[PDB]
Amino acid sequence: TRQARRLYVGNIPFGITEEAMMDFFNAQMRLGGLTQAPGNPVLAVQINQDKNFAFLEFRSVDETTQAMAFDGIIFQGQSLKIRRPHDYQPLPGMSENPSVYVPGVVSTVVPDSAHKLFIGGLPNYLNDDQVKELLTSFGPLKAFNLVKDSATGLSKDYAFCEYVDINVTDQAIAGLNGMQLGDKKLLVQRASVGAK
RNA sequence: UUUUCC
Repeated sequence: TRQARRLYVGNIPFGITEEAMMDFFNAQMRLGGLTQAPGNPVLAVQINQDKNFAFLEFRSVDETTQAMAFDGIIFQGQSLKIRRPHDYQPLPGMSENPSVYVPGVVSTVVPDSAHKLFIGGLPNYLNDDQVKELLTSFGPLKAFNLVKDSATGLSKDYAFCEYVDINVTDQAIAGLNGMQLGDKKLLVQRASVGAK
């Protein structure tokens, strides 16, 4: 069951320790009401600092599945990218999708879709949390990801998002498209317009 | 200025 008891966590804060990450996830699991017993659901964390990802190992298949609901949670300003291991395949009797919804957690999986938005020209000093806040001002988000350099972790100055209410899409465009900030000017438009 | 092991 081990492949079904581990998760990839990407975009982790620079310099974070394995025990700091374990404490964070154990606390979040209990605060969200996802822990299915006394004691810690997360048994171990293994971090690769050079490449900036971690793998979490859980005591339970079901608690592993519930933890998928934390995808996008902000940790020291960064959107944690929670994913299955690539060699995971659902088991018999187990369900692969989370039973729960953690309030305020915004998924990082933003599928191409009608009202998926592109936001370009962002100031380079804004982190995942601040950019998400910029967009949440117009309405609650269904999904969001700020694109970062895979080696340095620095922002690439563009993001994608999807609002819960499809009608907020045009309000966010009207509020943000063409806004000038120094050298740069925001481009905010449905991502299909400028995609390849 | 179209999301990264054992």
